[PDB]
Amino acid sequence: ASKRALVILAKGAEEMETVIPVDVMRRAGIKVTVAGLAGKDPVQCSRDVVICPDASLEDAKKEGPYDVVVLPGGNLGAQNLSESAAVKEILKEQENRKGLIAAICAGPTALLAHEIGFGSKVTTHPLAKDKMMNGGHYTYSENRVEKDGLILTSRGPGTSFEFALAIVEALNGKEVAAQVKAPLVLK
Amino acid sequence: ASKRALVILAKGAEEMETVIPVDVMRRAGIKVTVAGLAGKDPVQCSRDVVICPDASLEDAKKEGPYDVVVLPGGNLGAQNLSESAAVKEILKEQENRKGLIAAICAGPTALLAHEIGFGSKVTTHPLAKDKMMNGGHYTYSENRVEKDGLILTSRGPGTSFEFALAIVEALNGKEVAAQVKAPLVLK
Ligand SMILES: [Cl-]
Ligand SMILES: [Cl-]
Ligand SMILES: [Zn+2]
Ligand SMILES: [Zn+2]
Repeated sequence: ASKRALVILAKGAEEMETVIPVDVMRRAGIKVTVAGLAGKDPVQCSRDVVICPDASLEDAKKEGPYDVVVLPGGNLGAQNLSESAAVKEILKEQENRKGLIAAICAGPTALLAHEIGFGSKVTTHPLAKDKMMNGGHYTYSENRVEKDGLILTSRGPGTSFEFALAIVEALNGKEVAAQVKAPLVLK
Repeated sequence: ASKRALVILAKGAEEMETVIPVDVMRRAGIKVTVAGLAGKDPVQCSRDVVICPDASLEDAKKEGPYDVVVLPGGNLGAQNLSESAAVKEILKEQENRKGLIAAICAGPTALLAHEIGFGSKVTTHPLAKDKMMNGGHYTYSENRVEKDGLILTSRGPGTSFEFALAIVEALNGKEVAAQVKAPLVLK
C-alpha cells in the first residue's frame, strides 16, 4: 500500500521548499496531498509563485492519517503555520501516533510554536536558529538534514532535495530513495 | 534598470525546473514573468503541481523584449514548447537580437525543434541527449551547466540551482549571483 504525505501550504511558504518535496515524493510513489492552510484557493508563495493546492487543510485533515506531515519553510509561511490551531492539532496527533514530521528552513519553528518533539536534535535555516532555540527545548545541529527518530529537519532551499530524499528513505526505504535520486542529476 | 525574464510554462513542465529558476531570479531582483503557453489558466506540471501563471504567453510576448527567455524541462512540457509556433517566433527574435536563451533538462530539445543556436555546445538531461543530437547540429557536453555565448543549458532538477545562478550571473553579474547563492544553503 502506498504511503501518504500531507504537505501544509500557507501564504508565504517558500515555493522551492514546497515543490521539491512534493515532486520528489510523487516520484517515490507516495500519495501527496498539497493542502491549503487558508482554504481551497491558490496560495501566493514567498517569491510570488502561485500554487493551487489539491484540497483545503480543513478537508485534507479528514482523510488522515498520513505517514508524514511536511512543513515547508519561508519566514511568513512558517509564521502562518505557527499561528494555526489546525496545524497544532495535526502535529500533536501525528506525534501521538508516532508518525513522521518533516520540516525545512523556517518550518521547524512551527514545531517550537506547537511544542512538538522537545528534546530532539534539529536543524533550521541559519537565520531561524535563534527563534528555534528560544528556551533551549531542542539541541541544534548544523547537518544539512537532521533526523532524530520521527522528527526530520533540514536547512534551506539548497537542502530541499536531500530533505525530500530523506523523507523517501524513511517511508519507502534506501533502495527506492536511490532509484528516485539517480534521474535527478544531483551532484 | 531591472532585467526581465520570460519563463514559458507549458502543461507537463517539470515544476522544480520551473520554480527554482523563477524564485532564484526574483531573489536576484530580476522581473520574472511566468507565462502560460496555453493561455492564462493554471498549468498542470509533470508531477501534478498546479502553478497559476502571471500572464498568458500571448499577452506576455507583447511586453518584450526580455533579457532572458527560459525554457523549463519536463518531457511533455518540452514537447509542447517544441510544437509551439509562438515559442518558435519568440526564440528566433531573442536569438536575432542577441539575447540570452536558457533551457534545462528536456528544455533544450525545443532549441532543436525551432532551429536555434546550431553549432553551440549544449547539455541536456542524459535521457534527452539522443533527441537533442539528432542531425549533429550541436556539440554535446556533460557539464552540469553549459554556457556557449547566448545559449545556456543544463541537465536536470538537481542542476536547477546552478542553472538559475548561471542566469543570474549572466544578467546581473558574479557578485549578485554570490550574494543570492549564500542564503540558499547550497552544498
Ligand atoms: Cl523567506
Ligand atoms: Cl519528465
Ligand atoms: Zn527557506
Ligand atoms: Zn527534467
